[PDB]
Amino acid sequence: SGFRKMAFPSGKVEGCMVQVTCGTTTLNGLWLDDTVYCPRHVICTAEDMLNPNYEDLLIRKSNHSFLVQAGNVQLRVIGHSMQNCLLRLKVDTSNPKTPKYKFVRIQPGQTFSVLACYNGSPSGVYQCAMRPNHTIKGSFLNGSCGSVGFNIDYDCVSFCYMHHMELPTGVHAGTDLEGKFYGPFVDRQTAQAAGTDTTITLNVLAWLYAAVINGDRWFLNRFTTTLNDFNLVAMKYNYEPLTQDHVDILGPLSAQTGIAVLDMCAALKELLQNGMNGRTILGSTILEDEFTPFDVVRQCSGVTFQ
Amino acid sequence: SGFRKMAFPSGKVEGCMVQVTCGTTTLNGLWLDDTVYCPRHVICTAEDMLNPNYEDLLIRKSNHSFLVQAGNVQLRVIGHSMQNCLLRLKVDTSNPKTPKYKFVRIQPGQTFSVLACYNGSPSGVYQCAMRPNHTIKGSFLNGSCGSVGFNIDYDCVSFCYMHHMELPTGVHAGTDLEGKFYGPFVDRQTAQAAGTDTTITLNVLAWLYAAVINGDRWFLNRFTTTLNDFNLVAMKYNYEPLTQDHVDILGPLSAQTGIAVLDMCAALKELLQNGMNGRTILGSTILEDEFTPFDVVRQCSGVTFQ
Ligand SMILES: *[C@@H](CC(=O)C1CC1)[C@H](C[C@@H]1CCNC1=O)NC(=O)[C@H](CC(C)C)NC(=O)[C@@H](NC(=O)OCc1ccccc1)[C@@H](C)OC(C)(C)C
Ligand SMILES: *[C@@H](CC(=O)C1CC1)[C@H](C[C@@H]1CCNC1=O)NC(=O)[C@H](CC(C)C)NC(=O)[C@@H](NC(=O)OCc1ccccc1)[C@@H](C)OC(C)(C)C
Repeated sequence: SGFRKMAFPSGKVEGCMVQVTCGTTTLNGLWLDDTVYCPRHVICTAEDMLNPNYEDLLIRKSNHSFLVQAGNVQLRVIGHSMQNCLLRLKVDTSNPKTPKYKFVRIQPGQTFSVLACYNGSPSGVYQCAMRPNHTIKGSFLNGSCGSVGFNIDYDCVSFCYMHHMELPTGVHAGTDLEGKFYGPFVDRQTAQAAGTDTTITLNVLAWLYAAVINGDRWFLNRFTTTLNDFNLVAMKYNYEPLTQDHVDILGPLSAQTGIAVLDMCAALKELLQNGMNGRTILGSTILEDEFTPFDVVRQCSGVTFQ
Repeated sequence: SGFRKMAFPSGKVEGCMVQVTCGTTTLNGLWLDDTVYCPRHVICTAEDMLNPNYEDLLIRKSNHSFLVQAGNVQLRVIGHSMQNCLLRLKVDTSNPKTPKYKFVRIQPGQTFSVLACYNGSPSGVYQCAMRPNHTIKGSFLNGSCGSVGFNIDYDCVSFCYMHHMELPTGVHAGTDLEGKFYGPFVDRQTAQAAGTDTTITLNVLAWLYAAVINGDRWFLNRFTTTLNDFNLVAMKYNYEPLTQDHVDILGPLSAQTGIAVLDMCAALKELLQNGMNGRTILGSTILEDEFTPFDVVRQCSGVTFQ
């Protein structure tokens, strides 16, 4: 049946994207009810980006220093304030397309869909995992700030990321919708680097369960392992240590496939030690770590192909 | 800056998805203006699926044999007809969310976004390439028929695929929006198999150009090749032969990077013969073939990182 990195349908979010301009700096904003949220660096000219004092830069602006465009319609700002690294612009019109929503701060290892936008116009959508080192491997160019990440449950959009910057290694950093950065990053152009990353063990196990649900068992073996012995191997291959909470989370997948978690761990230990021997799992020649246990349950059949 | 398999924002398509029921069989349909399009097998009970005579099955139905639901609203069908493998149901209401659109028959090697749907409700979106053997590697479960594939240009949606079936290897087959299948497949449950597939050479070259635009040149070499000598290597590695039309298509990417197409082919020949030596290109340990030259231009910067 297939397994793909699948994003949530983006319609409910497309109707919330607008363009925000301050002076000659322009980026995207998120319009919910009567507020527009956007990265605070929209108040910077290129020369202010190295060491901006945002409090000092913002006090010098008025409501009319901001131009907000929703399609071809201008939205008048009637208030503004700074919340951590975002600006909250109160506008005169409430967005009629506002979906049911909430703001959530996602945890490392969790995934979400990103709606890449430029000039307030959505251009593409893809799924990202929040890496253990708090960056995402996205695809963003100049003008993409203010693009958001989100998950959808029933018809409720949980926004969890707003885009602010790229680091030297080509990876990306940003904030939750309260303006607090994920990671130790700051919205300034002083030198910064992503810390060392690690493979998301829980997700790799979830994806091996997805491969068994879809009919493949070639990588299993007759062995088992203790949590500790598995972690000695994880440390060597730069995998996050497995915890009892992770074993408990994998309970439903384990039940649907009849494979004990520690037995699946013994399969993973053997794949780490011996390689894949030129074989593939769910079409991949490497161990995938950007699918959570929830992503597997969302996408795979609830009936294993025995 | 990143490179991801990026789908088009799905909002314009979500507003067109509805549910279609005939008897106890239910699948998704596409509602544009006053017509609903859906796979014709919606008229089959499970026992009719092995060898249905659709003309005979359909003449036995009336307009009220069909129940069409758009959200919580029932749409009355006032006409119906069969067009190849689809049914066209005329309904009493014109879809107010109909986007500007056209129907296109995509060619092998080209890509599109799929909006997976169940019970008329969109559940996920991802990018697919039409394989040389006319199948796609999607992710579809029971109830997903009628889901569509599309590309968006400006604000025009070009629909190009409607989903009908899965083959033994886990891959998928369907039709264009005139109901004609891509490939030699038929919408019946008699044994069928996907023919042998091939790697899409043009796309692999495009993706190597994307890697150079994004700043990486490790895989280049000082050699060149003729089209013929390259094709002798392509035949051995089950790659499609490169043609002069393919070289011409790669002209803009070649100009943006200053790398002649046949010199990039010489780089590809060396990667095929020697492997990647434990290295990655755009994060991948294998040669990716699901990005077209158009997909690279759409997503990468128009300025190479020299
Ligand atoms: C969004 C901004 C906008 O859309 C409009 C201007 C307001 C972008 C997104 C980047 C662009 C390329 N890909 C992206 O994701 N934001 C920014 O330009 C950032 C602005 C700050 C004011 C927050 N800057 C970067 O993303 C910047 N990063 C950076 O300076 O990091 C710290 C640092 C590391 C090493 C050496 C010096 C500083 C990027 C542009 O610069 C490179 C050189 C690191 C890629
Ligand atoms: C959509 C149908 C609907 O959503 C509602 C019922 C009307 C599905 C989608 C499949 C389900 C699993 N993944 C998918 O993409 N369509 C169908 O069920 C197909 C119906 C025909 C009437 C067109 N059947 C298949 O997709 C069927 N394929 C098939 O029979 O192929 C030919 C064949 C090959 C080998 C041996 C015998 C026949 C699938 C269900 O069967 C398996 C066994 C090949 C997966």
